Amino acid sequence: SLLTEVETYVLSIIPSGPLKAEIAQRLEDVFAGKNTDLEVLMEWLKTRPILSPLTKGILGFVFTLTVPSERGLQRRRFVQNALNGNGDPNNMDKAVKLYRKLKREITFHGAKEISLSYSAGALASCMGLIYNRMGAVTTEVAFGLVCATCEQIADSQ
Amino acid sequence: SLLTEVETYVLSIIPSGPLKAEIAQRLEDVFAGKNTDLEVLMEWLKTRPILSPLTKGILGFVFTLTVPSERGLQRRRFVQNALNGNGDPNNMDKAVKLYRKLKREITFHGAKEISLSYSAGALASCMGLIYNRMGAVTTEVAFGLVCATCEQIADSQ
Amino acid sequence: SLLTEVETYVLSIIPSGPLKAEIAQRLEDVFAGKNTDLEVLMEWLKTRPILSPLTKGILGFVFTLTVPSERGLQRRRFVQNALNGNGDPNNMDKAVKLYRKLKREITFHGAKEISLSYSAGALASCMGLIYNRMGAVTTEVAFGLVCATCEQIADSQ
Amino acid sequence: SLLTEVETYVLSIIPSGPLKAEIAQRLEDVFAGKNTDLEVLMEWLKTRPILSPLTKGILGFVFTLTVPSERGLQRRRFVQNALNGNGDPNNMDKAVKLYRKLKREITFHGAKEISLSYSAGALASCMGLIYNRMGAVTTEVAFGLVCATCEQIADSQ
Amino acid sequence: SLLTEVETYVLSIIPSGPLKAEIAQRLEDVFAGKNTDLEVLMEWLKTRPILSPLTKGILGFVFTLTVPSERGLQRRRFVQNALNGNGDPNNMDKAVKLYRKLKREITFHGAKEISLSYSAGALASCMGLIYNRMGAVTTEVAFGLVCATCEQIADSQ
Amino acid sequence: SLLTEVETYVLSIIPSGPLKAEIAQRLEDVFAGKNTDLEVLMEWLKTRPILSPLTKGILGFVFTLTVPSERGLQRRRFVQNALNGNGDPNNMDKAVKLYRKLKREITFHGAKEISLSYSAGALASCMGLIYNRMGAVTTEVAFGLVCATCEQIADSQ
Repeated sequence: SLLTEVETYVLSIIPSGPLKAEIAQRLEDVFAGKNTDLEVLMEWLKTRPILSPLTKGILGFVFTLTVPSERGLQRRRFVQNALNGNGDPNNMDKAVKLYRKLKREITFHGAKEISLSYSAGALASCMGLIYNRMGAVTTEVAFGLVCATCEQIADSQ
Repeated sequence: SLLTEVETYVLSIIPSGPLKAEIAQRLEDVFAGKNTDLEVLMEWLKTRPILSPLTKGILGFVFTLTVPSERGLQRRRFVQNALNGNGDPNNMDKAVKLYRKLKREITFHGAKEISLSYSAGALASCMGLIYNRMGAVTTEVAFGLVCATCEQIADSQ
Repeated sequence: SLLTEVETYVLSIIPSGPLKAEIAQRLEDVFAGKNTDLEVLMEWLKTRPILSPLTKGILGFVFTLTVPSERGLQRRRFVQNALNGNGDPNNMDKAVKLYRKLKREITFHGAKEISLSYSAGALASCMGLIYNRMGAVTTEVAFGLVCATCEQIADSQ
Repeated sequence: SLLTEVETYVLSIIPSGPLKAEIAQRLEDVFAGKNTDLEVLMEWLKTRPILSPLTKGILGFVFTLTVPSERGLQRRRFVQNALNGNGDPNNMDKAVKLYRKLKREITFHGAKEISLSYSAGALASCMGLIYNRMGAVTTEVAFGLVCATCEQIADSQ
Repeated sequence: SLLTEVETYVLSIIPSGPLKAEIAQRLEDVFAGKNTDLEVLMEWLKTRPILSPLTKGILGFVFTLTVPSERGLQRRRFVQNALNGNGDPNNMDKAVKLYRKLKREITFHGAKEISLSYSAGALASCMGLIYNRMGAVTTEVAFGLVCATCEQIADSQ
Repeated sequence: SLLTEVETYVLSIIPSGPLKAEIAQRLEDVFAGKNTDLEVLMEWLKTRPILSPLTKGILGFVFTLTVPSERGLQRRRFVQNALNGNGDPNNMDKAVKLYRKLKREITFHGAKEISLSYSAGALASCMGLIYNRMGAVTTEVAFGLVCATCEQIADSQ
């Protein structure tokens, strides 16, 4: 089950506490098709205390991927900044190269496999690149990048 | 049973969840002769969240094949784009060659056998080619291409 | 039993489903002398969804053979096209040669035996040739050609 | 049993693995009269990975010999090249001389006996010569050349 | 069994550890016909830590030989460099001479026997020469060169 | 097992205590592919108390060799100084000569054998030379130099 892989990977980087429970429920609802309103979800995310900016960027990215329900919605600066990590030459260089590989992919595992060859910083940078143009890659490839990013992150701790 | 082969192959590339169940039921009805209205089905497909564009193109292609019930209906750009994959020299080259072989076929297995020699990308590209001119090949050959495409895809994961 | 051979051969190329059942019943009635109205049957055939053009041509050919009940009826373009396969040099060449052999035959098995030496494409092409002039051969020879054509077809799958 | 000799000789030059099993089955079917479609078989052969070009040429040659089922089919460049070995003066000279001896033969063993006096390279070259004009020699002589070629090859390893 | 010889020779030069296990599995799959995607495999190879460049060149060469599945794929500079060893007059001279002998060969053992008369450095240099034009020799000869190269290498330790 | 040889040689020059245990674990992880971040490891090394500068240079050299994970990373002055030993004519002269021999090598044992003919001071000096241009020699040769250096050192005590 693909969506259960995303969910498990994403939750893995969130520290334990009541906030996590709330993130587990919202993720479950979005991945269940239980409607959703991007605008509302994002405000919520953007305002949660104790959540690392990066983790908000990863969640914001995931909610933007699924539950499109955008309707001309603009990109959230708070997602772009946490993803672009805001500065760090090099890593950005690796991000561009990964972005080029992912563009040739179509599947979740294919994207996930090649992505696992980069560090969390570059992976996050690459997510920031895709976020600028979500339609650059397929939804399955994007999801593959998300997990890898989360895998490398949880491994950092 | 031919139609059960298509159904099993097509469902295999859809990730688990309530959406799949809904796809399983619609496919069952179309393959049961339970009437159907292409126009309605396609709008539905075109608007499902979490379904990969490619998978919509494969489904859109299948619904166009069976349940003709078209009535002068035009080709759905959302099917053509997801199939033509939109860009990728080479693969398209293999697609043309496959298209030439399928044109000489008449049966499901014959078409399926030779098709299994190409990659998912080329197979999908070939489906895009047939979609432009559905009458290029027989319905059985087209169905053979669908399965192979699905087989190679599920094998990608 | 001759007519049971035709029936079994013809049904063998039709995929399973409720439509087949309906074809099994109509064939049974025609072969039972249960009257019939060519005009009505053909409209029905011509309008069935999911039936391959070829299979309609083979059925249309059989219904034209038996249950004459024509009454000056013209040839159905939808039968001629599905049979003539509409284009394919060569195969047509073999069709002509077969047509020449069948003209010397009088029996079902004689016609069936020599016919089994050609491919489905040529056999179908030959049926198209006979369809232009049904009286070219005897009804038993025509029936022999039908089975062989069906035998070679079901063997293609 | 002649055909069992060809089969054993041909398989002897194919390295072990699942591909061999598939070659063993197809050879068995062709030599069993189980119909066959040259065009289909050849595409398959032409596209198998890990099979040495030469071995494809030998198989392509054998399938062309038996299961004629050609129908005006042209010679496969991929068979001619692997056989003509594509360049090598001398050896070609021996090939011509062998070709002259085989033309006087009629039987399998006669052809096989004299053929065993040449090297694999010349034998393969000679097969290439016959392939240009299959009707140059009798089918039994051709089969004799195939085995010898295979015998000398397996002896090379 | 030829392919088991390649596998055993290739693994022999890889030091023990979990990485070897992963190489053993991928080699097994490629040699089993289990599809494969050259592009993907190579990226993987190119990015493995602790693998000596040379060993990557030997593996890259083997994967290029089998599982063609190239599709117009270009030569990997990381394979050419590790093979051409990048500089070393003389040895290159022996490589050219070996290249000339292998061109006259057709079998695995023939190529392997004569190859075993050169040192690992020259053998590797010769592999680099073939890599520039894979079609210079037959697949069996190439495989013979691979083993010898591996034999001489493992003997160096 | 190559990597176990490096590990045993490297640990042999570290005096007993809890610090060694920590070095044993980090070396084990790096040699296990357990990711790693050169930048982090080096800071750690650079800041350990009681470790002789030389031993840090040898470790820094090893971590730079494996777990490349550099990404444009610059050479660590603290590694260069401990290796170049910072001054000592002569020995440096032997280092250059060894550097010239190693450049002709490709394997671990070959490099290790010839290296064992020099003293620890020259060997260390030679490591300093390679460190300036890591790509001067193959990874296996470099590893051979490391052990010899460690062998000669532990023999000094």
